[PDB]
Amino acid sequence: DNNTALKKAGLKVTLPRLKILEVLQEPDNHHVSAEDLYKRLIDMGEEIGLATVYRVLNQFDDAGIVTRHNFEGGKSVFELT
Amino acid sequence: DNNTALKKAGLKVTLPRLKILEVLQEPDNHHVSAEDLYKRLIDMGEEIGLATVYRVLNQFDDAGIVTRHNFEGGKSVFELT
Ligand SMILES: [Cl-]
Ligand SMILES: [Cl-]
Ligand SMILES: [Cl-]
Ligand SMILES: [Cl-]
Ligand SMILES: [Cl-]
Ligand SMILES: [Cl-]
Ligand SMILES: [Cl-]
Ligand SMILES: [Cl-]
Ligand SMILES: [Cl-]
Ligand SMILES: [Cl-]
Ligand SMILES: [Cl-]
Ligand SMILES: [Cl-]
Repeated sequence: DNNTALKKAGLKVTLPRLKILEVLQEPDNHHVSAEDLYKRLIDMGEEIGLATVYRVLNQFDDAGIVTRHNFEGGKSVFELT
Repeated sequence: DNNTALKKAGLKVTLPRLKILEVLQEPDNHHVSAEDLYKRLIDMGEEIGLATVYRVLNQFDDAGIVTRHNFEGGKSVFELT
């Protein structure tokens, strides 16, 4: 229940937050960059922009919903905590 | 005093942390991306890697030392809070 997950993390339920959570819950996207998560959203037929993806992920990090990893070469990925 | 800011923020004082705070305090770098901050450090003769810059900035975000902004196109800029 991602509605409950968002409430439990102190965030208003919105479509981008729900759809971003959904992608993070796909096996192939267990770890995902903001750019790849955006591409998956495009593939799904969503119209959620890349800045929104970044904003949501960074809010999720603050809320303790996701973990950020920073790799060599400035490449970054997110996963659910 | 940058040492105090770091200590009160709960972070060990290290040379990269101090150098990163110093770039953020330069008028021209009031707002800067990790990449641009890294470029400036290179210009200063520093040997701080890009992944370290990202890691330090994200720690600074969590400590409430910097504010993060996400612009159109996925551009991710920092400034001191
Ligand atoms: Cl898999
Ligand atoms: Cl697959
Ligand atoms: Cl696989
Ligand atoms: Cl998973
Ligand atoms: Cl894992
Ligand atoms: Cl990391
Ligand atoms: Cl690197
Ligand atoms: Cl893990
Ligand atoms: Cl100048
Ligand atoms: Cl100038
Ligand atoms: Cl300034
Ligand atoms: Cl590095």
